[PDB]
Amino acid sequence: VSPPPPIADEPLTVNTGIYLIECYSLDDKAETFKVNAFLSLSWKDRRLAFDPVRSGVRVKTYEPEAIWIPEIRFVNVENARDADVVDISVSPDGTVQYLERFSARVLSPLDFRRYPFDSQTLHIYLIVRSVDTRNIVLAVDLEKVGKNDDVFLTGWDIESFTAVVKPANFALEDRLESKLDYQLRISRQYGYFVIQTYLPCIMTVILSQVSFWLNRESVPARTVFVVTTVLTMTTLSISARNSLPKVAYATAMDWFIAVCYAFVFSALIEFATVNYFTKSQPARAAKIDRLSRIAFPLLFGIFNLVYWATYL
Amino acid sequence: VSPPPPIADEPLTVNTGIYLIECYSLDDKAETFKVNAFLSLSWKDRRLAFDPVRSGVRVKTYEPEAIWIPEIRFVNVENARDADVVDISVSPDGTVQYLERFSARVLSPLDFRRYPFDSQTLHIYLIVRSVDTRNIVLAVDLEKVGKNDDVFLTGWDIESFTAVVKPANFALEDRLESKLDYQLRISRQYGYFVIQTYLPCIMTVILSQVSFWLNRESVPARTVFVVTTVLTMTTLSISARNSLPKVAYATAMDWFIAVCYAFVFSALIEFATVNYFTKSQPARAAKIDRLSRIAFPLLFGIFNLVYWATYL
Amino acid sequence: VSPPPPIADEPLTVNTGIYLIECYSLDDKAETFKVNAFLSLSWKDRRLAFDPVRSGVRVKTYEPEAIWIPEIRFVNVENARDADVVDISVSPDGTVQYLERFSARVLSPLDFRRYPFDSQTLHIYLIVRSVDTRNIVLAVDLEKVGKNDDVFLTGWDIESFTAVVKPANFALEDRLESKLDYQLRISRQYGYFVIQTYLPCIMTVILSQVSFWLNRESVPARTVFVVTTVLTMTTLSISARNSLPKVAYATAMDWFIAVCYAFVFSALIEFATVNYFTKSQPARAAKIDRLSRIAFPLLFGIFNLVYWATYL
Amino acid sequence: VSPPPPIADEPLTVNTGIYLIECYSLDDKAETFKVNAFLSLSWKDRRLAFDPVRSGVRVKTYEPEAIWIPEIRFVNVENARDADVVDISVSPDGTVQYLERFSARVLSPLDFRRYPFDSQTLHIYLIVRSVDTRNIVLAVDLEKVGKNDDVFLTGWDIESFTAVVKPANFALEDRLESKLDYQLRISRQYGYFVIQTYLPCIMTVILSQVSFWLNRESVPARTVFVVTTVLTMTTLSISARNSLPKVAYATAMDWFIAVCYAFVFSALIEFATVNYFTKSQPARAAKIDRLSRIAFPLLFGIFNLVYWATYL
Amino acid sequence: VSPPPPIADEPLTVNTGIYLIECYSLDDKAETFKVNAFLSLSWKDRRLAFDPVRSGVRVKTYEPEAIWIPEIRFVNVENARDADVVDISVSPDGTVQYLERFSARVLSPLDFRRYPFDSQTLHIYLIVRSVDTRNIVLAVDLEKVGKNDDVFLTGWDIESFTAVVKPANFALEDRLESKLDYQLRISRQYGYFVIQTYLPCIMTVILSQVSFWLNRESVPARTVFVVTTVLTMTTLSISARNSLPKVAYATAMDWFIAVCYAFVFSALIEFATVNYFTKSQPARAAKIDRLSRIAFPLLFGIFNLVYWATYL
Ligand SMILES: CC(C)CCC[C@@H](C)[C@H]1CC[C@H]2[C@@H]3CC=C4C[C@@H](OC(=O)CCC(=O)O)CC[C@]4(C)[C@H]3CC[C@]12C
Ligand SMILES: CC(C)CCC[C@@H](C)[C@H]1CC[C@H]2[C@@H]3CC=C4C[C@@H](OC(=O)CCC(=O)O)CC[C@]4(C)[C@H]3CC[C@]12C
Ligand SMILES: CC(C)CCC[C@@H](C)[C@H]1CC[C@H]2[C@@H]3CC=C4C[C@@H](OC(=O)CCC(=O)O)CC[C@]4(C)[C@H]3CC[C@]12C
Ligand SMILES: CC(C)CCC[C@@H](C)[C@H]1CC[C@H]2[C@@H]3CC=C4C[C@@H](OC(=O)CCC(=O)O)CC[C@]4(C)[C@H]3CC[C@]12C
Ligand SMILES: CC(C)CCC[C@@H](C)[C@H]1CC[C@H]2[C@@H]3CC=C4C[C@@H](OC(=O)CCC(=O)O)CC[C@]4(C)[C@H]3CC[C@]12C
Ligand SMILES: CC(=O)[C@H]1CC[C@H]2[C@@H]3CC=C4C[C@@H](OS(=O)(=O)O)CC[C@]4(C)[C@H]3CC[C@]12C
Ligand SMILES: CC(=O)[C@H]1CC[C@H]2[C@@H]3CC=C4C[C@@H](OS(=O)(=O)O)CC[C@]4(C)[C@H]3CC[C@]12C
Ligand SMILES: CC(=O)[C@H]1CC[C@H]2[C@@H]3CC=C4C[C@@H](OS(=O)(=O)O)CC[C@]4(C)[C@H]3CC[C@]12C
Ligand SMILES: CC(=O)[C@H]1CC[C@H]2[C@@H]3CC=C4C[C@@H](OS(=O)(=O)O)CC[C@]4(C)[C@H]3CC[C@]12C
Ligand SMILES: CC(=O)[C@H]1CC[C@H]2[C@@H]3CC=C4C[C@@H](OS(=O)(=O)O)CC[C@]4(C)[C@H]3CC[C@]12C
Ligand SMILES: [Cl-]
Ligand SMILES: [Cl-]
Ligand SMILES: [Cl-]
Ligand SMILES: [Cl-]
Ligand SMILES: [Cl-]
Repeated sequence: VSPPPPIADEPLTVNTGIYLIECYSLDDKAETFKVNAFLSLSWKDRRLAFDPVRSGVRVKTYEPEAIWIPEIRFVNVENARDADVVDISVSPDGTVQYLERFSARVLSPLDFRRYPFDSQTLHIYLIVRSVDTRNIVLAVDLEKVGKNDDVFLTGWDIESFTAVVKPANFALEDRLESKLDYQLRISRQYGYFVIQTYLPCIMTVILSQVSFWLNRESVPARTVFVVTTVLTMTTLSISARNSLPKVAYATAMDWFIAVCYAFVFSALIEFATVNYFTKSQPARAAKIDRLSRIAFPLLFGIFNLVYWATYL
Repeated sequence: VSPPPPIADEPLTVNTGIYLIECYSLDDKAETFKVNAFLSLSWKDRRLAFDPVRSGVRVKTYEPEAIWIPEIRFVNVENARDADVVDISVSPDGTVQYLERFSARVLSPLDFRRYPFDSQTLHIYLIVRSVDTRNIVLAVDLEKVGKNDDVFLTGWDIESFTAVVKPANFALEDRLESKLDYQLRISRQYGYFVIQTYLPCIMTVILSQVSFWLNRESVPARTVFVVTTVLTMTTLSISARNSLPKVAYATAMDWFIAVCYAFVFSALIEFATVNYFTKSQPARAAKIDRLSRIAFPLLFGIFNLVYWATYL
Repeated sequence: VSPPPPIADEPLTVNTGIYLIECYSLDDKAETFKVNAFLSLSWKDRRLAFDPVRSGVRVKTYEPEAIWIPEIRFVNVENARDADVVDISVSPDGTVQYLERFSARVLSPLDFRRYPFDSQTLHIYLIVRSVDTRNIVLAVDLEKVGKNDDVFLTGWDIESFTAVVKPANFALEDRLESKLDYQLRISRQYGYFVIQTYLPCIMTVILSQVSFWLNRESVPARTVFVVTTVLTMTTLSISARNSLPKVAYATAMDWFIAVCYAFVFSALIEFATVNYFTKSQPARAAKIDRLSRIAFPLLFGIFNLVYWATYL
Repeated sequence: VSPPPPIADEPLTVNTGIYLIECYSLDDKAETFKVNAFLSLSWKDRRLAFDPVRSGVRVKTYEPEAIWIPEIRFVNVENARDADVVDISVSPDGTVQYLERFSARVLSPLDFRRYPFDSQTLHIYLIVRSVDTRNIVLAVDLEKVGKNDDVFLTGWDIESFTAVVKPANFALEDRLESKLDYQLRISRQYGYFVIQTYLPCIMTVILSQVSFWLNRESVPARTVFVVTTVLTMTTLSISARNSLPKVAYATAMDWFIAVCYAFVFSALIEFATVNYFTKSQPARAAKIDRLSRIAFPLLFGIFNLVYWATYL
Repeated sequence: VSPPPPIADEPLTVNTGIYLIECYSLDDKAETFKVNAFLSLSWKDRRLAFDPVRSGVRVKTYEPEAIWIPEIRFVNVENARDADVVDISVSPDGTVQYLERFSARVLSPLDFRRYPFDSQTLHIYLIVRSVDTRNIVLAVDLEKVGKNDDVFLTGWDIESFTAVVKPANFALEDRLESKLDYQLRISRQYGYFVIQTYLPCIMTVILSQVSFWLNRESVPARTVFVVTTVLTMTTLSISARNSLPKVAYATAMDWFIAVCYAFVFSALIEFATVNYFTKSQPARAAKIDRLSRIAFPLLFGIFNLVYWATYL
């Protein structure tokens, strides 16, 4: 079969709508998420029109093989979606209403700069390619767009699911392409990380500062403190970066871990300095420890104040 | 083909039933589990009635392609289930009895607040969408609901598998939808975790208390004890939280590990205090150790008493 | 097509047989294994009989779509098997011999109580559901049961592949079901674990005992020994249990690791005691070390004797 | 159907083109990447010519099963691509223009010698096998080659996507084969590794040098420093090499880690030497530390200068 | 359709040949590898002969459904291969030449005794089952066997790809089976492991020997050295064995790691002995250190000489 003829020289618009049923498997490392939703299309094929009075039927349903149906494709997807046609109902005037349920693995990049205080805008791009008989354009039926109430992305807050009404039509390989942009905005729930990374870092800084209260003569103890806290800092750094894709930039968590490492390494340099001035000039070492015991936790407290105040 | 005509203006009810055959792959992190069971439907299509005398057959079986069959779908599923039709038998009055065997990956959220002493209610949602010719409603055939005796969840105890008789009918994209809620209740077997996390934590607290009995002059020894116990606590915490999804709340295990970390870090602060009072005021330090050796294991024992008494 | 008519009122028996061709991917954690074997069925459909003299052919082969074939299904399998029909040959009397080659992921629970000295009985459950025209029963053709010589389960010794002749017939959803039990018995090869887990534990106990021979005055050294051996014990314990499913009970390896941890922690308590009696009553501490140096390795040797003697 | 007849004795050329739509899952360890793009073919089958006036259509489109289509296969692919035919348009002269959208897992080796400062040229090899009736040759339609602007490799910069016009024709199993070479050039974004590995190594070298400023009499402290830095170096080496395939050569990161290990182990040998000359010849040890404190960081700075200057 | 009739009473031989196109994903742990190659068959079905003069065609091509084709199966494969028929050309005398392109996951056991200096012989087993009308036997057409030059196993050197000409015929379930053995011999590239495991082990032995040059009075330092090197050895052992399947035997790497562990633990026993003889009989301890400093690195050098000389 072939596309319906134009009543003049006008483009055929397909009213689209997506209703999210299930939303799962948001992969930060793969920058993909799995979706299972309704796809609804609606166009006008006057060849299928009929008299509502002579025909005692009010709708009349067809099978996908019976009538022409537009080839609608997703762009930012890994494999072609798995779709099951739910219903096809033509109107007495020829208005075809098509409804399927599909599942797909969507590939949408994420911006981890404000991670884990980041919000994302996942994109689902519909697209249709014009035929030689007629140009096809996509539209948005807001009545057919939405998401179920029990849709959940564990670890995220789902903000909204909308669509950009004005489609992007463009030339591609000598044919017209019409693209729609469905947008799922979310905001990450950072609490999980506060006890996953932020607490080990803060407690490691505190543990490193405890060394300033040990006697300056007991070198091995303070050495254990400093060294173990520095290595612990490095381990937390790598471990934390192992959850993200190979992004080139640095996240907010990256900055917090970096400042913590600065404090711990500062405690190391301090321990080395004091140990260097212990035999000769014991007054200097005593002053260094005495001042550090007040400055370190103070600067650290101010830092946490500015940080959590900023990212919350 | 199209749905059977209403004998007046009455909804077509489809009597459903699920019989769990196999139950496996309950993923705590993905909050999904794989199910393999029987799906049984039963309705009345008077068009299929027949004379039991003229027709020498008492039942008569059809092929799925021959007669109208309702489109029954699962909601909380990742992909459309894989089903093999087992049998289709019509009654002389037109009562179609349909039986298939399906396997599906069900997506059901979990509540880890009482983890690992938690009980869960896995949900399997049936749903059918009404056609324009007639509304379809779902029902539950208690005779067709159940589960095999050899159904096992390697880490769980299976409590029961029932279904909510009253379906949830609602409007979706201008059509009526009927949803049924099958519930599989389970309770986790916590023993695995007692030796996976709880024992390492308790033994780390005890090991941390062993430092109080070492001579106050041998500083490096007590330093090794305290530091290693604190780092061990941090590692056990992270490792333990790595088994769950990025939930925002805290589990019971989270509380136990948190209190253990409180005891260990308290032992650290104690070591720092005593080391600070060792040269000047040795009597004070001696009092500190003497009291700690009795308070720490006592408060810890009381805590374990309240905790294990509460969560069991 | 429909099932062959009963020559009176007798059940139709299908002679079954499985020939293991390939056996791989035995997953201890998933309690599943992958199989690839021959499935052979044989029944009597007198409608297919023919004259061996008038018909110059001795066998005559059909296509699956041509004749009725019983719907045979596996029970303890995750998805429907992937089968390729190999041959279908009818006899002059109507004896259909059907042969396919299938691969399936079988789900069979394991008993890790004697792990890693455990033996298992993997189960493959065949089943057939009776039709309304005739009851179908399963049988076992010992001539068609077996396994290839080059079948290997890396890390296991394959003992036998047999079948329980008497099938389990029972009522299910108002129809008769016939179940057969094929059993693949295997015994694990424990050597891999002796150098994977048992050696690290034994060597850790020895290393812990080495501290008793260090001078009682060098406290930090003995502290390092004891602490590192205890942490090593915990790490080996958790690491070892990470290979099994979340079973509630304890394995033999669990017992060995537990006794090792008891010896190491006992060495810790000993170090604390001696360090506590070093200044006052040095004779007591000296006696403690002197006795431990002989008692610890002796009790440990006896333990290994009873253990390896028992589980070997 | 069979290939179109040659208008004389000429090979049939198929004008090919790939338009990258999606590019993802570039696996360094598997040396594979997943691609999703348009494949466009174009040939001349005069048997399909038609009158544009008698036939009221100006192009008129067919189904894949209707007309002869050349068997085009990818070479460096793991499984046969999953393709959905988008359009087939014939011209009045018989010019078939074919368009599909495919996804495939391409297998292209990588050169990690300059890793992570490496650039790669991923290859996609098309091929067609000539039939006995006519030889088939592949060509490149530059109008049909390109890639979408929103194509992204989460860890790479995409340089260009071109194709080698002149195909490689050769004999294979007594038939002619024509191969085309599409090339996607990329350059890795190394920043991720600077904070993933390079910083831990640099900070570990610095931390190892901090030991030279500790008193020569406090042996245990310097021991802790040296040992922990050496073990940290080894762990970072192994961990770093765990990201690449089992390549036989050494990467640039391998060289950086190797020099760092040389500096750290050199600090170990230095500590051993000084500790050996501390009691006898204290002036010598003092000279050793005094010189090392200036030589080590200087040679390290020069090394970093030459290295980062070279690889950037 | 049915097999071609025998011109007398002779077996039908099918000339087979495999041409490796792609070879990848050699999994040492799973003992499987993925292959993608050409499969070429050639037999004689006299029913298809034709006159080359009356028929104006020189070859004439058929569809798989048109003519009888032998059921060729792989044995040591996990799932049935995915094959796409490339060409079918019959000769005027009836010689059918069949060509497909397949991909399959081959399962072949490996011998890790000489690992990582091991060479393997991967097996691909063809097999055909004789029908009741005629016995079928497999043969090898050397013209159709080979492999592309750009075939690579990222961690191996590919030696050759040949086939055993004489097939293995045997009885199976009352029918004749013919099996062919294609052999791909390879030799592992061990360099990756020299810097992955061998270097950490050697440097850890050296690090353990460094303790002999430290003063006998600084007990804690030597304790740190010995303990850390022993634990490092154990970790390298387990980590190394984690790359192989649960084999019961020991590899060459296993032996090297074992000897290294013997040297390190010997250094531990030495430190304990000297520490035991430090106060009383200091001359004995001094002699122990003096001799060890020369014997240990010498015995280690001799060992490395014999080892690397043997396995290379
Ligand atoms: C106190 C006065 C007398 C001298 C202080 C000099 C230091 C403050 C300088 C010398 C080395 C510098 C460090 C060089 C490297 C790093 C590593 C970097 O840490 C990380 O690895 C980040 C990890 C991550 O982001 O996940 C943070 C900055 C820091 C500590 C620098 C902070 C500033 C340091 C410690
Ligand atoms: C009032 C001045 C003079 C003394 C202040 C001392 C405090 C800074 C110390 C005493 C008790 C310590 C607390 C003891 C226990 C913990 C629980 C710990 O929580 C966890 O580790 C959670 C782990 C998990 O969630 O798995 C966070 C640090 C904290 C609050 C410690 C932070 C440091 C505290 C508050
Ligand atoms: C305090 C003095 C006066 C008497 C000595 C008492 C000790 C012999 C007790 C105190 C704590 C007890 C320990 C408490 C808990 C356990 C854990 C238990 O299980 C495990 O270690 C886990 C092993 C596994 O499951 O794989 C082994 C015995 C052990 C170490 C106990 C051994 C006996 C211990 C050391
Ligand atoms: C300077 C003179 C007076 C005494 C030299 C004694 C040591 C400093 C020498 C003896 C053995 C040498 C080692 C022999 C082999 C190597 C392996 C080499 O390989 C790597 O670390 C590669 C790391 C990677 O591939 O990622 C690093 C240098 C090192 C340790 C050498 C460093 C210098 C060592 C320790
Ligand atoms: C002479 C007696 C009175 C006191 C000293 C005895 C030790 C020197 C003996 C007792 C146990 C023996 C150990 C038994 C087993 C092994 C394991 C072996 O290495 C391994 O098996 C590690 C596993 C691997 O290589 O994969 C190295 C020698 C060693 C430590 C032996 C070294 C010699 C040991 C320590
Ligand atoms: C995190 C930082 O970067 C700060 C926070 C507190 C600061 C320290 C406070 C007190 C002193 C004592 C002084 O000794 S003196 O008698 O020679 O003047 C030398 C400088 C020193 C060690 C400061 C160095 C910088 C800090 C570590
Ligand atoms: C989990 C907790 O937080 C508890 C567990 C055990 C408790 C300690 C038991 C004994 C003492 C000695 C007493 O005397 S003093 O001369 O140091 O002031 C001061 C209080 C102090 C340090 C308790 C503080 C609170 C704990 C750390
Ligand atoms: C695994 C075990 O449970 C055994 C292994 C070795 C045993 C110890 C050997 C030596 C002594 C010294 C003796 O000292 S006394 O003068 O106070 O009586 C008290 C008893 C004590 C601590 C034994 C207790 C039990 C063991 C810890
Ligand atoms: C990267 C390297 O490998 C260099 C960097 C600094 C160098 C050291 C500087 C000073 C001295 C003191 C001298 O002692 S002496 O009084 O006997 O001459 C002996 C040589 C020694 C240990 C050098 C050895 C080589 C280095 C470790
Ligand atoms: C790898 C090994 O196992 C060997 C390699 C070198 C050997 C050592 C060489 C020298 C001596 C001195 C001698 O002292 S004595 O005055 O009592 O005789 C006692 C024995 C002792 C410690 C040897 C023990 C065994 C070794 C550690
Ligand atoms: Cl799609
Ligand atoms: Cl479904
Ligand atoms: Cl099955
Ligand atoms: Cl392909
Ligand atoms: Cl196959």
